[PDB]
Amino acid sequence: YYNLALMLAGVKKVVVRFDPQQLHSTVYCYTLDGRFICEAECLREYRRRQKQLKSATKAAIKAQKQ
Amino acid sequence: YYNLALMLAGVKKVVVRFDPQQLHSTVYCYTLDGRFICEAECLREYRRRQKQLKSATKAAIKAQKQ
DNA sequence: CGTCAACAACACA
DNA sequence: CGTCAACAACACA
Repeated sequence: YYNLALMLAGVKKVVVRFDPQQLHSTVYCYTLDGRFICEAECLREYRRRQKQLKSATKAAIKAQKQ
Repeated sequence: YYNLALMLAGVKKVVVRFDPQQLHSTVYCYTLDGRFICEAECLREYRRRQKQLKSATKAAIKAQKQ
């Protein structure tokens, strides 16, 4: 996402407010302290790790139990 | 442990009967089917693995939960 | 390359 | 080599 007000004033981090249905178009940026800045226009993954971690747990746990 | 009767007849595997207090001296060998053969004279470890396995479980589990 | 033996996991009681 | 920043774990509510 992008806007001119983001480069034109003081900001490093920003909180993004959105509607899941509208993520493809318009979001609204807020400062870390809650002040509205402007809106910005738009110009299984980690579960594999979770599962692999689960197996590497269970096998090691049974092996430690015996 | 050792005995002459062990090399002098048919055996591959043997069940050892013992008294924890007498392990340093005399044990009694039995066949896999329970027949007494003779006695034999005597001529933290895995917990480190268990603990390491425990840590590698817990860290991965919290990481999968978040 | 083929077969066998053991270890590990899953299912069952 | 020194300092800083972030991530992860443990303890607390």
